[PDB]
Amino acid sequence: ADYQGKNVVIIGLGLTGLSCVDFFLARGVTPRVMDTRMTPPGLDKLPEAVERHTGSLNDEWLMAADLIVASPGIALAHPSLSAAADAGIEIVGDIELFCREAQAPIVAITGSNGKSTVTTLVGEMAKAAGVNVGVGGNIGLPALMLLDDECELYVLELSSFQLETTSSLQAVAATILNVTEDHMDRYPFGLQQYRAAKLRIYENAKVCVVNADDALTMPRCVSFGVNMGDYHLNHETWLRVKGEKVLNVKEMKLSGQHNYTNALAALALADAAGLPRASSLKALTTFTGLPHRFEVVLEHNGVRWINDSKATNVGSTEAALNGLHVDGTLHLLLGGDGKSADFSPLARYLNGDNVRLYCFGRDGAQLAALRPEVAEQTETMEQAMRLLAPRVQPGDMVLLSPACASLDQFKNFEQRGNEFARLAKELGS
Ligand SMILES: CCCCCOc1ccc2cc(S(=O)(=O)N[C@H](CCC(=O)O)C(=O)O)ccc2c1
Repeated sequence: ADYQGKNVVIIGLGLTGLSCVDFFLARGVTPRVMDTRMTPPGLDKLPEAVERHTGSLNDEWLMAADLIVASPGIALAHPSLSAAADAGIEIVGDIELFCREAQAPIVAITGSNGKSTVTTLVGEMAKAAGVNVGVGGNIGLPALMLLDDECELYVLELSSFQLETTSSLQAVAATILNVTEDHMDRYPFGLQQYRAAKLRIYENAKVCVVNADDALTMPRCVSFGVNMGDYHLNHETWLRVKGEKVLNVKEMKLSGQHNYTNALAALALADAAGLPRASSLKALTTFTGLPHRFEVVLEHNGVRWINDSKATNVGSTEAALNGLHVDGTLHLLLGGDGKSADFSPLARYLNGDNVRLYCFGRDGAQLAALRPEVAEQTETMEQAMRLLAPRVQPGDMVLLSPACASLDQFKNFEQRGNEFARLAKELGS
């Protein structure tokens, strides 16, 4: 696309907003940026020649623009963006800009849970194939920063928000791993609207990879599943493709059924992208996992401290608990911005005499209510931890898998995960 002479407005700073700014400057276009936050991240890294309006949106800027580039963090339903859409002003995201430029095939991955793992695995599978691959998007580097014509493959994680402003994506392989309640604060029309956003990822996709165990992930598409699907499991556990064994999961550093289904999805995607299977399977044996994604940060004195800060929704926390083995007592930490999510689904995993809940952040109270007889409620996570540490016995597990966003008290789930690791080392000895 050609943006010359166009009046461009970017909504939202941070790394993404900056990646968008650099995108236009390099192309000889000076955009204006606005952020509803008084001091958005990156503000000081923004070139002085770039006009900025913070602390709110500027409708005079918005209605005068030829192109509005909206951060996934602002809803198209916002009246200001809504008025501009009515006026016929074109609105896009960074992912849209990226798609219009990319000169390599794109593997697009989305889903309520497992997208970063799968996106990282496909990245890993391309590296083992000797493919110059750009991995990023909703994780790692913002898509616009991955743009290089020497790049031979792009692997992008895409959120429902990003997909909402994208229309030019023609993925060589795309998937929705699953759809479970999340982001309801941004989807006033319920689960189906949320799903509708994710389904956009299949539009123009050369191959669609669906989850045979989750009907919501379906728009033929190649499928993956536990007991069924083109890519499925076999029980010792094996990853099978159309009846043929391809990998005994004991060769994987990752465990858990959902991580095995992740392996199948990554494989299905890698295959569709033409990546050599041998090297893709090798990558499945070398990947160790993502930080904050069910990460043991300390295992000392018979006690495991696991950092699953990346569990920012009920489905995710549920994955950590379903089948979880604990010798003694599970001290589970929940809390933050639950985003109006129904927490009930967790309750069935919260019975027995070996559970303790330590609920904090904005929705702490609501989280304690799952089983008030075994729950404590503090304001912060550090209080929750200094509260549980004394009660930790050999055989116990301290699990931070909050089922919520951390944006209410933290910059991001990584900050919350890192604070948990520091505290655990402190109290774990
Ligand atoms: C100009 C508008 C600026 C709005 C604030 O900036 C934002 C940019 C991107 C976001 C992504 C998302 S998000 O929803 O895609 N990611 C959060 C991560 C939670 C956590 O890390 O604990 C979530 O999944 O709940 C939420 C809010 C965002 C706000």
